[PDB]
Amino acid sequence: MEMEKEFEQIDKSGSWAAIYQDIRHEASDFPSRVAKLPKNKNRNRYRDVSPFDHSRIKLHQEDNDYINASLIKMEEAQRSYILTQGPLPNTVGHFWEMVWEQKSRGVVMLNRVMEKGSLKCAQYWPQKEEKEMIFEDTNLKLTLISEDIKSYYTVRQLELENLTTQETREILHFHYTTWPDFGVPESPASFLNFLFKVRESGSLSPEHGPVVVHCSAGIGRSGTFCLADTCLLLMDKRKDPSSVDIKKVLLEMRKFRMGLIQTADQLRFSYLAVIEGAKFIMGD
Repeated sequence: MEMEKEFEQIDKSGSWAAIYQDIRHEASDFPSRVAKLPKNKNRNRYRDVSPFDHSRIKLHQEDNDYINASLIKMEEAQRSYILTQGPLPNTVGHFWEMVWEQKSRGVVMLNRVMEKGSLKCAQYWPQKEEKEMIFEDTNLKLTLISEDIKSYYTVRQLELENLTTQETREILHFHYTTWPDFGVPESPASFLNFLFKVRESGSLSPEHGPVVVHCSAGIGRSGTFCLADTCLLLMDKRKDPSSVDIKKVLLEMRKFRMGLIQTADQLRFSYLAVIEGAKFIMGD
């Protein structure tokens, strides 16, 4: 069923809460035993948001390999993503260790450091060229190279140096700065423009490791980003674009991380973004 007609149908009958609860009922439940070990309590932001064991990213260290991060591998679309929580004061070094070890080119941030008067993640990148950051627990150096501030997003060029080997790499930081404190955006236009800027940079392409994407918990806004991207790619690849089923794609992604899409409003917004984005995919 053409999702656009599915959309109007749900909207007129006002059944978004019902659709969304069906997804919650059918979603996968896999163990998350490592996340719940006592030694990892200060590595998790939220008690009820944990990576599954089978898909968690492991840090390359013998001490403690745990980070709250998951590999979402989309086989038909040929895209992979790492979804993670916003870094905590005690996990900023782990976060950049993961970026290094997984060979990522881009980091996608969908939250502000402060929202609703409370801290939603650490200030984990440098704000001035001449004031670099050193992460002593993981032996990395991070320098701000340049910053481009636009009305709806900011893009930063960063240098990450492995101090053990003196190798350096360029990382791109894509920061969507205008998601509202409550609810979802009224129009998907600026979010889609942002997605296309990330695509154009190469950060989603198979010559690099998976993009790292986060918000505060790494499931709501972060789930909207990867769901929209994958659905649009499938519409490009298939003979019949109307065959793409957003609810089925979301359930496939929920095999790899729990809780993706946190509200019925985020589900509706994801439909809207794919419907409006398709009016470029199909050739306009």
